[PDB]
Amino acid sequence: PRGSHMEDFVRQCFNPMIVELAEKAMKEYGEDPKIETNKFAAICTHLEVCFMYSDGGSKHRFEIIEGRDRIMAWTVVNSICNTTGVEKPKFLPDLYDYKENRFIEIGVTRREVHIYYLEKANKIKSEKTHIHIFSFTGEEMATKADYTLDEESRARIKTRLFTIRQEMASRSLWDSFRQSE
Ligand SMILES: O=C1NCCc2cccc(c2)OC/C=C\COc2cccc(c2)-c2nc1c(O)c(=O)[nH]2
Ligand SMILES: [Mn+2]
Ligand SMILES: [Mn+2]
Repeated sequence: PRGSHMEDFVRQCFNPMIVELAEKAMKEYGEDPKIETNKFAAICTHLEVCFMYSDGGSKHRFEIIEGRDRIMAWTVVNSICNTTGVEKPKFLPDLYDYKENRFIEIGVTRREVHIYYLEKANKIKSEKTHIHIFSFTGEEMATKADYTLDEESRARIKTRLFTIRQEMASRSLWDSFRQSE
């Protein structure tokens, strides 16, 4: 298969630490970034979005669950649950908001904004965990219209998503990413 050249953009566009974290996360599940480059980009973007989400809070407002070893990412959730008495989610979340004591599941969708929620709410029947979806076009959708974060932080988020979209369109690989889900 040799190289991919889209992974080159993925490496030149994202934080080196984010790239390494996404690479190790994909390799954990028997997937190759060198071939699944659209994946690679999707997991890198999800990682970055979760990171700006955690940064847009206060100081201890968010416990980051995504970007960890599966065993440790579960250990921290078990600790959170035995701490706050919150029922453990059936599926591993993304963040945990201490301020409002809820597991936030960050969704970075590619198709319609409604479809990602229609899938995520159906996946985790645990109605306690919160669900928040961002869009590449610049839209969003949260659970019970409770968007948790501010508005300028979320706006900076969607700005970053549209910047990544424009960068992908510059090198003419945008439809290849939109048609890979
Ligand atoms: O928590 C998560 N965990 C998934 C961890 C992972 C990383 C790499 C490879 C994997 C598993 O195995 C491959 C089979 C399918 C997965 O591929 C995609 C592709 C695009 C987005 C996501 C997953 C996505 N993952 C999560 C989210 O929370 C989320 O919003 N989106
Ligand atoms: Mn996740
Ligand atoms: Mn998620």
